[PDB]
Amino acid sequence: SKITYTFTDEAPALATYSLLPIVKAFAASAGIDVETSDISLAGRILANFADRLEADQRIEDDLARLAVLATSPDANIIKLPNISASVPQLKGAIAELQGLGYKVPDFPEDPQTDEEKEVRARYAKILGSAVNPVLREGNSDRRAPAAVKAYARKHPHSMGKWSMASRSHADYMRGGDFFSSEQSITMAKAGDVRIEFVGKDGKVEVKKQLSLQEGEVLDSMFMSCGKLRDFFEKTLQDCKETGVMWSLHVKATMMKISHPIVFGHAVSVYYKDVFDKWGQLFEELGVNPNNGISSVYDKIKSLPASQQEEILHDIHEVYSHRPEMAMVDSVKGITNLHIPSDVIVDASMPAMIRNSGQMWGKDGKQKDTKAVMPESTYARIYQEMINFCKTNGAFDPTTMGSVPNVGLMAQKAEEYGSHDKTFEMTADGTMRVVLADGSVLMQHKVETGDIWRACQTKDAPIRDWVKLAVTRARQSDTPAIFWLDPERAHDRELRKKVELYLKDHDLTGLDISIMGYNEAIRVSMERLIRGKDTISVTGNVLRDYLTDLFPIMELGTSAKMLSIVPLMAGGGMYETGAGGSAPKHVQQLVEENYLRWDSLGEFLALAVSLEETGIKTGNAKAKLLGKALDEATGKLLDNNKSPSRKVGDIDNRGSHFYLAMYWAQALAAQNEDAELKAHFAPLAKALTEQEATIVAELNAVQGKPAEIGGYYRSNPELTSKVMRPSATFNAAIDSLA
Ligand SMILES: NC(=O)c1ccc[n+]([C@@H]2O[C@H](COP(=O)([O-])OP(=O)(O)OC[C@H]3O[C@@H](n4cnc5c(N)ncnc54)[C@H](OP(=O)(O)O)[C@@H]3O)[C@@H](O)[C@H]2O)c1
Ligand SMILES: O=C(O)CCC(=O)C(=O)O
Repeated sequence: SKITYTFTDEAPALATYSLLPIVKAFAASAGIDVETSDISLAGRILANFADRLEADQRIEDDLARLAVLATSPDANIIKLPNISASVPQLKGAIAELQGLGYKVPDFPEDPQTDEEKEVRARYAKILGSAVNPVLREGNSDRRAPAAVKAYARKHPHSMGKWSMASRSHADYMRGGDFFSSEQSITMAKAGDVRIEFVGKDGKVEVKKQLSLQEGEVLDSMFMSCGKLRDFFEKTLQDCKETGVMWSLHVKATMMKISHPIVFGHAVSVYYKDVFDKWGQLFEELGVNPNNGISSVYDKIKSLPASQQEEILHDIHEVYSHRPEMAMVDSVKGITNLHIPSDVIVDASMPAMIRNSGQMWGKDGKQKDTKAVMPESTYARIYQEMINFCKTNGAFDPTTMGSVPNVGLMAQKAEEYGSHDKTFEMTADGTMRVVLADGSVLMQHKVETGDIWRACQTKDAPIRDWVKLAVTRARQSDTPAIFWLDPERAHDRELRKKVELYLKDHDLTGLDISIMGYNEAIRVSMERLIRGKDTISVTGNVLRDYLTDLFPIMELGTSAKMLSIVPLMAGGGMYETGAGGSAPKHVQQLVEENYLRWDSLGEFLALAVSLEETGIKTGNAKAKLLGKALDEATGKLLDNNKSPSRKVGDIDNRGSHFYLAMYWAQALAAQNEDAELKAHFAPLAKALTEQEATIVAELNAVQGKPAEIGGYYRSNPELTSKVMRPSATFNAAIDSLA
């Protein structure tokens, strides 16, 4: 009676086959119903194309149901990481469902007819981050629990040594990006607004109309595609002169519209010699550089070997005139520019800094790198961290402090809801935003090919943000900084509200300040290295970047964080860490039947999820399920029963067993409730005694390839046997309820 559990993609999906059955049994002992909501990428494709499925094979639209549940005050969701698909990934999902019999329409890369444009629009809703903006209806409280830090200090993860002579650096545009042109206003009263275009010849197009609440913040900006292509050529030339490897770090997944244009311009510029010679044949075949260089590799298959061989050689000649670039997989030849979703800035840049500031090249060796991030707004903080490591060495998890995050995200704050307000200018002219009484609010001169966009942030999420920041500052006794850039128009609007709403709360004994981004990360890092903590209070995007960046230094992986979402209706969402769906863990499983995914983020969320039920439902026992799990996670940390990444020990599957065994024990041991004490004694010691052959039956699989049938919609019977192979263990768990 209250817990919704999320079935997602890739590695967390496989973890859930082993872990969810154990959760359902234990939870049942407190009279708790544990629902499964399918928000996977293939599951969402079926849910939106019901009209193309036989009624018997239709499925229920779980995202829509989960989106309504998030607005109810009874919500209790456990949210595991899920895909934000690029176009290549969507094309792969469609192709797998089609080969299973579902007649779902192909993705229309060029839609000419009106019926083609409606299939495109239906698919557009499924692309990108379709889940998180719909679920996140409170702000974000993300922090490392004390026990997790204690574990990291006793068992430090590897950290690459940093040389003061390193040549690695981050490069970003100086002029010509969003940072350069940003404008922002705050509405004094509710009202309508119009997004207008006035060309040079004088033609007017009313792009969109919007209704905004009273205290609503609205921003406006554009990027010059001319200066972008210019920038790309300069970064490539510089790498060629200096001998340092080129790399690209954007967020083409979440930034559905803008960053593929950026990604595609990087491709056009990099392989410019190929696109210049074969421009017409490529436009004929429909190659789209916004999908990566893979687009060319794919579409030339329909051509004759004589002529495609001519193209494979002209690409080789680009790689001899351009600088070396980073590799996603050196063995298979998969490049940084291959598909847009491989290298995602928030995961990739912490990986590089942790690895001595280096990435892998053509030869399989790591080397110094220029990390290209065209947009200046959030690029600059990585430069401050790169220089800090050059000067002070690599971070030390043994003595390090902590940087938690309180994050503004409710109701699609800032850049997250901006995709319906984003256009690629088709002519020279100006873009403006007018009050409908004619008053011009914001204005930009633009040129053909440039990207223009606007963003909305509402006053209620902001009040909740400031309030959550003050609470955390009091609850721990730790200074907090609002990262607001004084040269950003949007951040100046935010600062008026923050300065105002801080006065609505009692600041006695509290250290709260406001700084631009570079000063804040510098102050945070200077405190960090002296063993002290700082809370970062940031907007929506920095919430993402920093809860990847600092946790990977401190803990080795994002997945070992608490991530609590107090929903504004009164409920709660508990995300299983601050990481992603670890697609590389899938390659290892299909190939040699080891899953290194660490489910600690799940255990941590679950224990908070059960205490929430206890409080809201006054379910005394379910509250005890919680602290028995805290103990359960405690002994897993204390006894280092997490997965190692060596193929002769326990993996993800074995770790769940060890969690179940101490969770059973701590309940068989306690005397607080004689019901549950007797309830879990038959399972407790049964798991204990049989421990060695459970582990042997788990570990007996390693080595052998695992044929789960499919990737995006794997075969459930097949997949479930691959993940629950200790038939000894299964009936111990089956025979609980
Ligand atoms: N739903 C969400 O809230 C969310 C958040 C972020 C990303 N994503 C999505 O997830 C997908 C992949 O993201 P990504 O490739 O950018 O990076 P990622 O999933 O964050 O992880 C990349 C690396 O992080 C490490 N890692 C992450 N979780 C781990 C865990 N539980 N245990 C051990 N190591 C872990 C792994 O390192 P090793 O190789 O060293 O083992 C992995 O290769 C994308 O499709 C993206 O859209 C979703
Ligand atoms: O990682 C986060 O916290 C945000 C994830 C995200 O931005 C997305 O892809 O939707």
